[PDB]
Amino acid sequence: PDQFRAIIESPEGAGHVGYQYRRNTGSTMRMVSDVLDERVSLWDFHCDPSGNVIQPGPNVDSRQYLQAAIDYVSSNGGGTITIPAGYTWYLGSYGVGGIAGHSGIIQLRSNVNLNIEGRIHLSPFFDLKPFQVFVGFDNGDPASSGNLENCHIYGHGVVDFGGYEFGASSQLRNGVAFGRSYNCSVTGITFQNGDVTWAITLGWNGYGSNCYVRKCRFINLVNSSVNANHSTVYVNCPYSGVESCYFSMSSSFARNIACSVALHQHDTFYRGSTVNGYCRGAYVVMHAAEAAGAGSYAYNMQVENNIAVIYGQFVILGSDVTATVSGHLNDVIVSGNIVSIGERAAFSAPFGAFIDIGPDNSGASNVQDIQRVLVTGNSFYAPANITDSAAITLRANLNGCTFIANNFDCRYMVYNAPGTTSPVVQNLVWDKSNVIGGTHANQRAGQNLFDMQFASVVNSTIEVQLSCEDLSMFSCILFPASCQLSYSKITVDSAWTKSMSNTAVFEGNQQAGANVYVSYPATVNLTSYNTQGAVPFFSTDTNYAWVTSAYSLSINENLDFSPPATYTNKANGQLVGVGYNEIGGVRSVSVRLMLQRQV
Amino acid sequence: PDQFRAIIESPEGAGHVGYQYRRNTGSTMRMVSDVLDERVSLWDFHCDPSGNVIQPGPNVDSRQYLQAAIDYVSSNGGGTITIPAGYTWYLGSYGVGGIAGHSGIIQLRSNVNLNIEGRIHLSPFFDLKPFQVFVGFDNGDPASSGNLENCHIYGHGVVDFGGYEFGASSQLRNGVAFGRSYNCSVTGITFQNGDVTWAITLGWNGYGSNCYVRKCRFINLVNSSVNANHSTVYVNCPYSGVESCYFSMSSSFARNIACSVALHQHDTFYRGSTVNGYCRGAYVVMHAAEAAGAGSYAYNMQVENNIAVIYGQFVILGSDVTATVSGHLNDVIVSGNIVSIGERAAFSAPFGAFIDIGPDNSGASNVQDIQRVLVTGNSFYAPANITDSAAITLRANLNGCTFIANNFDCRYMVYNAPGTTSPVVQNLVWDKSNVIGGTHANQRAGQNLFDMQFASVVNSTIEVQLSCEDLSMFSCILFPASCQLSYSKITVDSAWTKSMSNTAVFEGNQQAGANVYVSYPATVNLTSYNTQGAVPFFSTDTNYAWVTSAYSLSINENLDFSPPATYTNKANGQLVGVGYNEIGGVRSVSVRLMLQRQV
Amino acid sequence: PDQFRAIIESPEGAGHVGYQYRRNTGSTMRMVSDVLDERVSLWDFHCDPSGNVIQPGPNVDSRQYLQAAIDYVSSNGGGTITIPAGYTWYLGSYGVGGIAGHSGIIQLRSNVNLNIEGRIHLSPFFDLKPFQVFVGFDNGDPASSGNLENCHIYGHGVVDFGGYEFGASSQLRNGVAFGRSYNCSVTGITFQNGDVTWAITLGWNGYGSNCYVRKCRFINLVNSSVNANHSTVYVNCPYSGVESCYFSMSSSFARNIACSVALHQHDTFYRGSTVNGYCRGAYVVMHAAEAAGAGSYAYNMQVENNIAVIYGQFVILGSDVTATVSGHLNDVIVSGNIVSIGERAAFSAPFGAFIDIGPDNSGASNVQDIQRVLVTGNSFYAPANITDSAAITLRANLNGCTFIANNFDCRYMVYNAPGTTSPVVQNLVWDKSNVIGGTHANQRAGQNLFDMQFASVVNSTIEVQLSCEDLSMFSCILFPASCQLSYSKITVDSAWTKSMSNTAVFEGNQQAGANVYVSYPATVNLTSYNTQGAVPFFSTDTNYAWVTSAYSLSINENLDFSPPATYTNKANGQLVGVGYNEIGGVRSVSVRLMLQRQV
Ligand code: NA
Ligand code: NA
Ligand code: NA
Ligand code: NA
Ligand code: NA
Ligand code: NA
Repeated sequence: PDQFRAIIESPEGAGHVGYQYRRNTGSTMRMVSDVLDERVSLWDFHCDPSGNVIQPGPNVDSRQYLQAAIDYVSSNGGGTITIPAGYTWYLGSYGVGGIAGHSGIIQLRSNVNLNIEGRIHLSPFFDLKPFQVFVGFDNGDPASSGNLENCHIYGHGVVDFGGYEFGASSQLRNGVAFGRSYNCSVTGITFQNGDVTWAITLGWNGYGSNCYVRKCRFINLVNSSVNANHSTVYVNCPYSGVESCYFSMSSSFARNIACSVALHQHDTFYRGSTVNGYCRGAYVVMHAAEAAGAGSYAYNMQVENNIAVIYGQFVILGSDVTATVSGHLNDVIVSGNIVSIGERAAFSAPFGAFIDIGPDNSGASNVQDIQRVLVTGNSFYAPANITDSAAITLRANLNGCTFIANNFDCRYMVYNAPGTTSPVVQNLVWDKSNVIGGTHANQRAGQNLFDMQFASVVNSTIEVQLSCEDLSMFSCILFPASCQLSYSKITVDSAWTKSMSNTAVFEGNQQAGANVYVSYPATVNLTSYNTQGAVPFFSTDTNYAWVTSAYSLSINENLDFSPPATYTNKANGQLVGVGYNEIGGVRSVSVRLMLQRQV
Repeated sequence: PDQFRAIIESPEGAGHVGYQYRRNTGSTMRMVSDVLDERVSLWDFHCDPSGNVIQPGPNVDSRQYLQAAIDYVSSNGGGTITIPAGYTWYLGSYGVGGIAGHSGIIQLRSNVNLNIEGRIHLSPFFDLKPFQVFVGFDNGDPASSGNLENCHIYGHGVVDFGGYEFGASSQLRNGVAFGRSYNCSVTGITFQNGDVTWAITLGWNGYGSNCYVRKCRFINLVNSSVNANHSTVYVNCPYSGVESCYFSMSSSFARNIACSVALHQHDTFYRGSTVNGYCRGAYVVMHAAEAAGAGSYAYNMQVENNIAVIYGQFVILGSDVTATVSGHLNDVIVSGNIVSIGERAAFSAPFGAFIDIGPDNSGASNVQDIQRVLVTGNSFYAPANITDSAAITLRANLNGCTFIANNFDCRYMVYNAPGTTSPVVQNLVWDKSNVIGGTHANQRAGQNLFDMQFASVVNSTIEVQLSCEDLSMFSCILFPASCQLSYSKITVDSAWTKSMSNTAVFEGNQQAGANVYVSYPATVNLTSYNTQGAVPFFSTDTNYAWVTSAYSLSINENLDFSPPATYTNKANGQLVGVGYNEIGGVRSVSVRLMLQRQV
Repeated sequence: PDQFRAIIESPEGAGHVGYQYRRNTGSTMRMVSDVLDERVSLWDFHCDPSGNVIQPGPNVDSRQYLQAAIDYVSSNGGGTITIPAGYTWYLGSYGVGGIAGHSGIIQLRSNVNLNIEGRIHLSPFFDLKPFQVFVGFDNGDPASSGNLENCHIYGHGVVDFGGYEFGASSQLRNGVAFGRSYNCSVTGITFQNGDVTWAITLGWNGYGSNCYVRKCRFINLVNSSVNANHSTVYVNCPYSGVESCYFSMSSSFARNIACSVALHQHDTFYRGSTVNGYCRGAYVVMHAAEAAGAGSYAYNMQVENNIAVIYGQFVILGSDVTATVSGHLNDVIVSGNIVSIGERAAFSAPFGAFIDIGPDNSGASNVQDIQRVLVTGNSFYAPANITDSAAITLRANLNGCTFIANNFDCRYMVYNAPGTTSPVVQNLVWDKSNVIGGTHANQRAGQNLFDMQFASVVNSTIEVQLSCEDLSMFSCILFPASCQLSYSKITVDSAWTKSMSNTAVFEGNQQAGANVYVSYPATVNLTSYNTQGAVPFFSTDTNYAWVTSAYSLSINENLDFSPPATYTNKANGQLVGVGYNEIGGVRSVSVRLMLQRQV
């Protein structure tokens, strides 16, 4: 029984000490080691070859120990490994095997969860180098990778990227690359103090399902001019999403390169999150080059109930093609978001927009197939000095987008730069229930509120309603002569428009088209015949051959006569109405009319 | 001290080994067994009568062991039992006592939580039989059952129903029947691989409170033609709800029988979820037969921010009565949802709808009391071939429903089949801010976009606004002669309507009613008197005794004369206006007019 | 080796029993005590000075033991202390040191989380006294307090305030005072059975960040007439919020004093929650006295997707000033909420409102700077008897608020009491897409639906659209003569208005202003000249010098003549139009017209 003492102090000691839960006679007779075996931590693998525990710290590379933990638990069919609180665990080398191709540090495995309670930091070994901290691929070539299933990272802990800048723009950096990922998630974790490309990526070219980021924080993850691009969470598998997250950047470079979320496959969502200091809110794009796993269509895309202060564009819609695949984007909803462009000089960052219809990465504007988008019940505000702010910058072909019950307070409502791209536009619908704010009133000299710089516009509705005066603007809406316009409805409500010289402008007289339905205010000079009694008044100009009716928006300050209340036209392009001369005499008046065509 | 060795290897050994937390002198001097007693797992009860641990597996019935665990922890005032990861735990027999009446396997108890990390599977013993895996009732008769309080099921684990079909349609199958359930929840769990009636039910005929399903997954839970009906989560207690869940079906039968969520009591919600492959999204119904615990009214019902691909109806509203109780439904909000009918043949599944006002289970349409419903900021799409798709199928009495700022792209906006039910309709409001999509343009031969096949319509608003042409439709809106119409506003905007032969149709000339307020386009033939100068034009037809004013929607291609810009009527039903003959002569013209009555 | 037995039974025994995880030869050789040291509970500190464990209960004050636990774990860099299930832990004395100034019981520390699984109760020592159960300040003076970081309270447990009433109204009571709090949260916990001021407060006069309350329950937390005021969660730091919570009160006093949530700093939110029995839903206010930590502006404020039954006001907007600081409120969104005033007598609780623009605490109405607010896609209902119910009670200066696509069913749409405050109103926008319900129809004798009792109104839009008749109302909208009105648009749709004697009323003839744009129905008497043929009709009254056009809303029951379809005016204030006498004769008619000015 020296033997006994010896057994007890050995590593098998706890397997010799009996235990029965709460002294319950119906409970299993076990050994202490069995109960301790119900949980597992990094401390169970963070040892030297003699089995002595090693303390973590800035001069200890914890990577091989965490790997051994994950490998072992994997072997038993899964479990959760805790990364203990009250310690910082440094990683100091790359991983080996399948994740080496991805610059991987740690390889994730199916059914093995990590509960990160303490902090994981990157050591300076990784300064100026690429890295992907957690990698769910098992092969250098992702196309020959197996899947990562049922892997969850959660807890109150922290992944800190050590503040190192990128060494070259062509490098990639990631926190969690889940890979071909099914039922994987990240919950509760703070990712901070980096220059990276993404914090988390979900899926790989459409392969994956049911991947989620929830209640995480992403802080200061861009810090250098070297960083080519950033999207904090990249969602590349369907039935996946980001909710209730917090995203914050403080670097100037983030204002030009960083986006909070990229949704790239069907049935994906971005909800309930707060963003500050980023260039962009979310990309919603079907890339043909990423369509292998879930088809060529991004549909059922939701961006809802977010709060953002950004410097560029809130939501960016896109689709593109490759030699063998064509991407399509449809069935999108953007709702309940409250968004503002932060304080900045005009033109000092990418052009401010709530919605951008962007060209593809090669700058092409004639590849897109975006339709059935609903933008509703959102608020948007840009400070008065930011010339480059729009409800929508429509810079590439659009096959449909519907706006209802939004409140836009920025420089333009609809915009595209002239002499850039000439988008083909179908089914753009701007309902009268969109409220146009007044922050930019008096700033619009030389500018058109809806600046329709497109190749063509068809099956579209623009119902302009102002809610305060802005007599600085050139017009409420303007179509250049190069824009064709057909089968559309364009109206300008008269409220706050009485002193405007131009309300709607059709530089190619496009409002005359057979299936164009318009109404807008204009000032018209009329002259009557001399006849006492019922008497016609006629416009002095002959520009009104397209008008179906017109009615007065002016009071009559005369006693001895009245001009017609309503007008029709004549073949020569004059307006004509019947007024009344109590006393005879040729009359001459200037009257503000509502001009109507087919409405 | 042989005695000592003996004690140590006994089940009481760990109660003899001292422990003090982190060697802290101010900490409690305890024994190892005390610390191990702070947690509990199934392994502590999964033993034979000699106390030897039994390994789970396909030929071990784990049921009695889990029951013993729950019973014991219950006895101590609660706790959380872990079901360990890396194992599959099979259930192989029914439970006994109070849950036998409910085909129960395991009986839940108050304050005893289950942390399901591994997998629970059903053994073939249950093939072709009913079952309810977890049951919170303590009595065969639910009316004499006590309550289940503070019971939470959570973790990353799985409940797998083993793929067995129902044996007969009259059978029921459930995952979690919480019973008369207060402060109970299911979080994180995957329910899969079944033919069941429900995965989870919350409450019992209104008794319960604060029950929630969050972040769960429900996959492939209908698989046979035998299954009579399915609702994945049935919410039958108030102050309860489903959020951020995922629901997926792949069976053809699911497309005809399955609904994701049923909300059956007040202050219930269904939010932030994704649905694919189901017939229906949510039932929102006050059943009089289920009104004992929380009253006869379902109010404060929320369906928001969901994503769905379904084959039948997205939200189904209802209420019914019994001999002693009348159910009422009011104060409902349906918002922010993006929903589509999946690819399918017309008529191949239940009639496609965003909203359905359904008859009761016996098919009665004259019992319902549904009002104060708001449907707003939703998107809906059905593929062009699906004739059987509507924004709303109004098949039973309706006391109110309001639509604002939605985007509906399907075959019908408002529909009910003729010669079926004749609903009595009050307070149906279709605001002008609803955008009508164009996917079904050219498919509407013989059909009315708003097909008002009701007994009567009162206090209703239908403001039709098209956003593209569809000249295939018979009319935009049609009331048959059997539909009474009063104290209502019906308008058709002229945009895209110029070539339509019929815009609004009142087969019983209902637009003449004293408190009917209408406007719509029509083509009218007029003839003038020969008089030079101001001259009247009169309609050749006498169908316009109800018109209060009309105005031109046509240009005047003549020089020598103009027709009136505006018209009123005369007792004989002619229109009359004053135009102008520059030169005398009887004129005859066909003009497109906006007809107005009291607007 | 008596020595060995002795060591083993000592507190260091477990540090002598070897363990190696799952017998894995590559795992660390540790001792049992090392694995037990990975977790910590209250039981590790709940002992007498001899180290004997003390059982909790009503006659044990657990406070010093919990404090020792938190202090010790703090010393190691953090961790999570469990408060065990199956026990109730009573607190019975105040804490000492820095939290004594705040009436603190327990002092929270950074990185130390509490997992509350059992119940924490207050002992009667605290009856009639102030208390703040958990306090994150480390100093009596909060301005000299350090921060509380990374502190999370979570679990399925309960904080029960023991039902004690306040002893005096000047006392404060709190559950969790996080203090200057950064990355702190409360999840899953039930707070119940009290008379307190707040359950949880986040931040201190703007200092803090990333504080959240989620999935908590707050039940019956006001119970006496002594309680001065209550806000269940007070959010006083930015980037912070409340989601998916449940709030319930049953006391009469709660209906007059209690609010569920107070949002007091920028980038804060209140979402997805259910409220019942409270006076108020949420305060959204920038208090100048609380602007030290995060600036003078509350912006990015979100209240969305809540469900509420309240007795007073749902959302209350405010801002105020101090001698050195001016508070501002802007960029607010209120969306998707479904709210009702519970059953109560008129005037029996604070005035019912969806939105209230409230004066400051000293009652001043001329300090506020509230603008860029969007209220959209909400539902509101008050029972027909509650005279004191409004969509918005506008009781203090307003610099902007926009309403779109809401459904309001209550007594008033816009209200302020006369002869109280005279608010200055700018940029109030009431879009036509707001649906006005009919519950209060026939109850509005002597009342104006939009009762514009303000000093002035500018840059505002009120588009009234009824959806049923209410001939009991005095008018749809009324401006008293003391209200100036300019640069505004005020319209009343004619639907359901044909029998109204007054539609819009301008008691000071304000609709004549140069930049006022109006339209509304009126009945007008006209008389014609005797001339056969085209013939003028003139109004008998001369009140129409402001009218720019008018058109008929009446049918013509005559054969021998027709009145004009449209009218203009003359300098003397008569209307004039040209009709037609088939046969000559002076005509005299009463016609319902739409009067238009500049629209
Ligand atoms: Na759309
Ligand atoms: Na062109
Ligand atoms: Na309604
Ligand atoms: Na009928
Ligand atoms: Na606004
Ligand atoms: Na005044």
